[PDB]
Amino acid sequence: MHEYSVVSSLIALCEEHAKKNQAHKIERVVVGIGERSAMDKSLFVSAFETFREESLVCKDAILDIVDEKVELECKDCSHVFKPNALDYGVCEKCHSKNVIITQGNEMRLLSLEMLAE
Ligand SMILES: [Zn+2]
Repeated sequence: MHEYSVVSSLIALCEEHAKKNQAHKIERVVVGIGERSAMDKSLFVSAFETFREESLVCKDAILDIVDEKVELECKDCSHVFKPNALDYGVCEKCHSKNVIITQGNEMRLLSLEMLAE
């Protein structure tokens, strides 16, 4: 969740995808960060520059961020959905307290531009 820890995880994640795609160099990494996320985009793009130099694979990668809407799950109520109103923070099937954000709380990878080995 903390920005430098997520980016350090991201560079390794970029490398594993490079192994999985049989690619040696990534030119662009695009991510999705939730609109109500527990993350700071300003430090995220600074941390990305700080860690990308550590690896040849990610060194020249262009970083782009897409803002995404949160997704919610209700503690056992079968409900996972994207909220559509100011009713964020509760389920809509019931309006029970104690629902949790499943997506949009932390960063996700959307696409990578890559050069084959
Ligand atoms: Zn519910």
